[PDB]
Amino acid sequence: IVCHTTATSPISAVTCPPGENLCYRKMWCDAFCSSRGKVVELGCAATCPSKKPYEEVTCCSTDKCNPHPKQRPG
Repeated sequence: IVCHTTATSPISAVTCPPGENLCYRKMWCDAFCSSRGKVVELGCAATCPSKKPYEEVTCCSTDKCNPHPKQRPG
């Protein structure tokens, strides 16, 4: 119960796994930064181990912090 956005696809608030709040947000620019941007990771995987820099990354835990624009209305 925390991130209410992505995290393994479009998700739906899920909030990734347990951890009891927080959601490791990663990805955003696939890797081709060829525009758009709907292929992220922000899905938590414990207690946001931080991971690495690469493309995009972060770490929140205040209700959410891993959304994503564009997306798909279906």
